Amino acid sequence: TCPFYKKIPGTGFTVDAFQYGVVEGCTAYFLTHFHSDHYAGLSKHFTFPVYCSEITGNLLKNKLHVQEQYIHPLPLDTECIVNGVKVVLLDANHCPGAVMILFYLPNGTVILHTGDFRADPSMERSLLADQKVHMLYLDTTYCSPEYTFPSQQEVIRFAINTAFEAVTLNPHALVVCGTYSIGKEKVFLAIADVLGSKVGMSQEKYKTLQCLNIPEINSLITTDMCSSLVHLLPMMQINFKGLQSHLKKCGGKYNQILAFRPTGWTHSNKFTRIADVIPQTKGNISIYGIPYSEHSSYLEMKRFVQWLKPQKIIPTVNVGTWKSRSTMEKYFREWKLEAGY
Ligand code: NI
Repeated sequence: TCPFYKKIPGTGFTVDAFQYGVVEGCTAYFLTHFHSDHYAGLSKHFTFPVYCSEITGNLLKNKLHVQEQYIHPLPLDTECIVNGVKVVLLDANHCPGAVMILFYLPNGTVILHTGDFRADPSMERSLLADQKVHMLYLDTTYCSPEYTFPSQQEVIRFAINTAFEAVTLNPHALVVCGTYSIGKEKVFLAIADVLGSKVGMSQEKYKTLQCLNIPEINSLITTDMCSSLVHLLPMMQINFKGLQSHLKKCGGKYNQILAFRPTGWTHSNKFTRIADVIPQTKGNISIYGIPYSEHSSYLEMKRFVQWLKPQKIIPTVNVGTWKSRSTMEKYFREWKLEAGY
């Protein structure tokens, strides 16, 4: 049964609620982004109206085969009317196609659902600036002060510099990047751009990237692995056994692998700076864990909320334990007392 924190009161709407069968009273189903924990349940047999971004709509049609007549894509930053309720989709700074959703209830209440997001000061100048928000449904993934990580830009600087140095020392090294979902495309695209290579990948993954409206993509990716020196593999194969095996398959073209695992947070963050990150090495294989996040750090989250000043916060992540819930509620109170709302 659908939990309360996926329901929008005073509407017929749910958010990211496709795994519960027919939700009683739901007249439209919103989907914030194409990640499996959120889309779980959608297929070609779905016959209710789904409302989402253009990019999420492309993925629904091509990857899950949802029928076109049930896909309702909306433009960003534009006031739209859905079943008699004004809504606006905003960029969530998460994966491609990811949105937050502003709902303007018929009684005057205004709700923001963040979906999954990485808060940024740029959001303080969207259509959020223009009215008060009463209730916030918040991505609380890293809602604890131990979660610090660098900017995306510092992480890509590290990755480009490391790859360029390694391949310039050894023109026979191959770079491998792990993936298991959309998101974090800048990692492998930035490395390929510095090396003057296209990214090589499976046909399934190529199909997925072709749905993303990324400019000049035919220029950056390919299914011809033999022509590429940056290869994308499943995240599960990013280990010494999986990489040894892949290196065999390249037929003696390469004699070394440098690999990247973009994680979110890992406790090496508490102590070590990005500049100081070192790989795990075995023989001619090195594996770098890099803290590339698509969710808010604790500080980014706190800045957003203290700027928005919502009357009520509803967490959407870490809600399954009493200790987690109590911890987040204590931070929300601190923030409110410090800022004065
Ligand atoms: Ni997500």
